[PDB]
Amino acid sequence: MDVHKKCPLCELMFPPNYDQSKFEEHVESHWKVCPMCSEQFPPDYDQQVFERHVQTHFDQNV
Ligand SMILES: [Cl-]
Ligand SMILES: [Zn+2]
Ligand SMILES: [Zn+2]
Repeated sequence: MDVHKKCPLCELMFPPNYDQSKFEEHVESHWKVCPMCSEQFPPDYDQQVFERHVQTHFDQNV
């Protein structure tokens, strides 16, 4: 019966003909983003681990 595109990260759903690219754009909008290098992560990626990534850009001296 699945007549819609399910977002995998939230509860939303879309017309089955919903602009693929716009849908990719939706999905991307949940991702966490490193403010220095822009790497992206699952929204639920561990916050400690995530912060450690950011910090490393500094600790390292880029
Ligand atoms: Cl740590
Ligand atoms: Zn979503
Ligand atoms: Zn980064």
